[PDB]
Amino acid sequence: NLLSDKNVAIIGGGPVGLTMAKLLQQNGIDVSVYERDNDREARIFGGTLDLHKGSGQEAMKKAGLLQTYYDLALPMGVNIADEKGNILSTKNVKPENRFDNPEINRNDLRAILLNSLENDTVIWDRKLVMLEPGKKKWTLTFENKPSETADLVIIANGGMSKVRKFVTDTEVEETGTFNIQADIHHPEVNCPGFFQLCNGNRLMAAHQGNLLFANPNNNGALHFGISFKTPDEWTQVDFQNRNSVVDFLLKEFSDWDERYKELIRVTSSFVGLATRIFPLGKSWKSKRPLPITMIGDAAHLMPPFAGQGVNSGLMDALILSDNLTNGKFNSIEEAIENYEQQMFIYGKEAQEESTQNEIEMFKPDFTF
Ligand SMILES: Cc1cc2c(cc1C)N(C[C@H](O)[C@H](O)[C@H](O)COP(=O)(O)OP(=O)(O)OC[C@H]1O[C@@H](n3cnc4c(N)ncnc43)[C@H](O)[C@@H]1O)c1[nH]c(=O)[nH]c(=O)c1N2
Ligand SMILES: CN1CCN(CCCN2c3ccccc3Sc3ccc(C(F)(F)F)cc32)CC1
Repeated sequence: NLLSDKNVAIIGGGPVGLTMAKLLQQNGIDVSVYERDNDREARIFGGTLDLHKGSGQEAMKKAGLLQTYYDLALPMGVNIADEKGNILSTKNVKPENRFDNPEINRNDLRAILLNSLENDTVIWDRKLVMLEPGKKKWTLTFENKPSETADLVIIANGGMSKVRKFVTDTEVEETGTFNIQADIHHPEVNCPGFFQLCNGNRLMAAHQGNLLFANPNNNGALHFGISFKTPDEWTQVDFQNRNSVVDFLLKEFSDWDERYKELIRVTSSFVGLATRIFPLGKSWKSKRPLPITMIGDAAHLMPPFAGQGVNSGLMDALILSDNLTNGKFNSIEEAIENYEQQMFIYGKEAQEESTQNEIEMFKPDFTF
């Protein structure tokens, strides 16, 4: 009843926005996703995602996609190593826990979600640049493309979103840590020592404030990340110049075993990213001119040290879609308010845990 003869615009087709769209569409809602990516073949850079029972997996189950996820996800164990390459502990996944949070490639998750939507639900090459509330509909302005209208706008376009001001004046913050990520293709050949160290498990190591994480099998590539407190001199490293990054990393990792150094020396290109947070604090704006809200990283971007990132976003989509379709609310505004009040609770909890882990993980003495 709330959305009958109305349409919904979701801004951003990340995992959270696409899940949003599926959950609305399967209830007969007219919904479009506007995604800035030029088309669906653009690869998504990054590590794997794990969906949790009761949150991310509950969104997939409601959508009819839980088995689809299971079929493309891998449970993976964890090895903790020290800087010398000694395995300090090894924890494999017991078979009764194979469904707790198996890891899925981000492109596979995207494909699962896109395949679940009706044709032309996602409108590619649509970068939203501005919103304007009319008498009853939002007008959406896109970069060099014709405008569109919607009764309800859901901001789902990630942590650096510039279209949040109708919802909140909160600004994204840097937390003081920095991340460098890279993929190694054919790792069994190109970083064989480190690949054997992982031994089919994820690997984590920490030494003198420098952290290293690796997944040796993300659809055949090894993905790794290195994190550290942002240096005071900084960004004096040009991530377009691999020689500049290799030089910086080899100094920081000078005391690490050569299996780690070879990882750095053979990487083709590096991606640098300051850690950021979009902090939940005082309430969002009340009495907005037309119905609008935010989900996912746009709502509560958070340091990736607690593993709660995408799962809290998928809970947003589950809660918001239920409120918009369960027939219990007298207005779209009230369904939104109910979602936001719930999400401020679990969102603040996740953000606190992420921020606490971050403080603790970068203390000079930290051990996993
Ligand atoms: C290094 C690192 C490591 C991890 C993680 C992050 C980082 C940086 N995370 C966090 C997790 O990946 C994150 O929570 C999700 O990607 C959030 O998904 P969203 O769909 O909200 O945003 P996401 O950023 O994925 O999607 C936003 C979409 O909007 C599009 N877009 C942006 N601006 C637009 C515009 N103006 N108009 C239209 N479209 C626009 C983008 O192209 C993109 O498709 C994580 N999480 C987790 O659960 N487990 C983990 O292990 C990790 N690990
Ligand atoms: C158990 N689980 C606890 C929480 N996460 C936090 C690390 C997330 N992540 C990361 C974090 C900061 C900077 C870069 C990266 S890339 C990356 C690569 C592999 C793994 C890896 F190791 F998971 F495969 C994890 C990460 C680590 C593993």
